[PDB]
Amino acid sequence: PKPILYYDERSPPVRSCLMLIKLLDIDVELRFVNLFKGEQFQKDFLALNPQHSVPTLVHGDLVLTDSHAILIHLAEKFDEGGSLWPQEHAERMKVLNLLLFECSFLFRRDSDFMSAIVRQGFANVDVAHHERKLTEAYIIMERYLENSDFMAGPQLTLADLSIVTTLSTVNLMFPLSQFPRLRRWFTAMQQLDAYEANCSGLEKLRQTMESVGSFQFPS
Amino acid sequence: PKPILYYDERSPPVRSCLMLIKLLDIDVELRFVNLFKGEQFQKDFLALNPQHSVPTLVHGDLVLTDSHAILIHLAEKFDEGGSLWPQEHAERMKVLNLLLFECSFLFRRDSDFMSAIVRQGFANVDVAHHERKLTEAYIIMERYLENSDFMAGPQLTLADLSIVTTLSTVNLMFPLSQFPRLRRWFTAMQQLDAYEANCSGLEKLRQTMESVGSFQFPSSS
Ligand SMILES: N[C@@H](CCC(=O)N[C@@H](CS)C(=O)NCC(=O)O)C(=O)O
Ligand SMILES: N[C@@H](CCC(=O)N[C@@H](CS)C(=O)NCC(=O)O)C(=O)O
Ligand SMILES: Nc1ccc(N2CCc3sccc3C2)nc1
Ligand SMILES: Nc1ccc(N2CCc3sccc3C2)nc1
Ligand SMILES: Nc1ccc(N2CCc3sccc3C2)nc1
Ligand SMILES: Nc1ccc(N2CCc3sccc3C2)nc1
Repeated sequence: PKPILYYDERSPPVRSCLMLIKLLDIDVELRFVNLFKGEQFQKDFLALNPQHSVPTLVHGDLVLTDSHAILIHLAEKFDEGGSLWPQEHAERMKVLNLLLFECSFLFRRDSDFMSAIVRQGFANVDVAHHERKLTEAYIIMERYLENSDFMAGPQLTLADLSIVTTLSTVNLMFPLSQFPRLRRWFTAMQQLDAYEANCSGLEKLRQTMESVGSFQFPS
Repeated sequence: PKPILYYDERSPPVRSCLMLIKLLDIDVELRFVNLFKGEQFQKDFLALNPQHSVPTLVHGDLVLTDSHAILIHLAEKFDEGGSLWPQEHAERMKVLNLLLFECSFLFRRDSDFMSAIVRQGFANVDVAHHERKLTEAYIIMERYLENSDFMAGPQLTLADLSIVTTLSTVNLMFPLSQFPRLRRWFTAMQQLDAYEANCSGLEKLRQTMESVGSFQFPSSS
């Protein structure tokens, strides 16, 4: 049967999957899991995904509990022969490598910063520390873009979808003034029709964060 | 052109790659990058890998900067038809899913703990907090083993290699006794000839941590 996506659009990895789904016009059933109400700890979802995280994809008997696996799976099933998840091995490995950068480096550091806001209160966060950690991510991405026009090569791939949602989230706080290649790439991503899938969730994330913490991100 | 692996065996993800290299008898040129001396910030390596992390693999013009990419690449190049990185799509996705669990959950939480020891000092670390976080990973892995002998199924896969190295590192601090499936899995992993590639580096990590932090892990003799 058709894929089922457990989601909360405020989640950047969720938005990456939403962008792919829109890009490929994949017919998917959406099941909302409200992270703010802690619905990821509901007995049935916990049983389904012990990591209590979104996105989660159920496709037949297959249960995927990580956005990067979901991106790759959906690409291989609904974009067979496509260039998003390249056929050529070396090209595919480059995309995979960036997907892991997003998971291990960019998202980890953005998560550290955003969780700190929630836990400590906006005014009490060591912003200088997190500015350093996240600017380091900006620097790395700028380096990757000095070689290729997109993150993992000359064409749009799954890596760009994964990275742009988290990047847009980091950019709620930290400006991209000093990173021209990154800004050019980000602007190009925003021109994509699929980028609309990132829009609603990013603003709902901003709304929820700002309401909970009684603060405002810099304009 | 043979693959080149930049490594420090104290690194758990490095050890996962070392294990795979031994399992598949891959001819690789090892290049030691001493993390304790901050050699990952040397100009040439930093230029190669702006993440300044090991393992890093150079294979022709391909530069891989994450152990999970390295594992998959080496399996696809040197173990086509093998069970480590299954051909069947559903099985392959299951392995991939578990590799990402290692990266996003298990290693992240072990990293948080071990880095805290170095940055705060062993005596000052909120051990109760990290014990909760890492016990959660134990529980999850126990669940994954409910229906199979190995992490992603009945056969040893890349997922087992990635997970066991970090697992053994967590086990330096937190015991596995109360997790029957996980304990028997770990014991079985230790029986593999390839597990030797985890032994040397694991002990070196223990020795370095204990020397730097002036402490002893509870598992130490
Ligand atoms: N590496 C995972 C990260 C998943 C993740 O952290 N999801 C967050 C939303 S941004 C979540 O579900 N948090 C709920 C929780 O951890 O309890 C992926 O890419 O899917
Ligand atoms: N997700 C990465 C993690 C790599 C990693 O964190 N390596 C550590 C060794 S355990 C490192 O090189 N640290 C050096 C640094 O960050 O400066 C992978 O699986 O390869
Ligand atoms: N990773 C992640 C992303 C989003 C969320 N949300 C939306 C914003 C907030 S502020 C307090 C709780 C929540 C639930 N949680 C975790
Ligand atoms: N308890 C708790 C509640 C929310 C969070 N967040 C805030 C929103 C985002 S955006 C990317 C990561 C996160 C993590 N962390 C921990
Ligand atoms: N991830 C990671 C793994 C190992 C290392 N090492 C070996 C142990 C220690 S204790 C202080 C520095 C180092 C260098 N660093 C970072
Ligand atoms: N500055 C610094 C030096 C070492 C570390 N470590 C210690 C060894 C290990 S084993 C898994 C993760 C880590 C991280 N972190 C930060």
